[PDB]
Amino acid sequence: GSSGSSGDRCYNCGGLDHHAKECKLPPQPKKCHFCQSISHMVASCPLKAQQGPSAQGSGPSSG
Ligand SMILES: [Zn+2]
Ligand SMILES: [Zn+2]
Repeated sequence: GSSGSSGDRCYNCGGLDHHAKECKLPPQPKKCHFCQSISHMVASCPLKAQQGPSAQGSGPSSG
């Protein structure tokens, strides 16, 4: 049917043309927008820069 979004724009400066990600400006001092790690930021977040391009089954288990 006819569905859409309320309007998702760059939650940093307010750019509609570009996306928050593409945006260049520095990310607000808010909490990490990756792992909700209020401690560190998304710029330092280690997980973000995870090492290992290998994406062939990652320990397939439950619980
Ligand atoms: Zn922006
Ligand atoms: Zn993080």
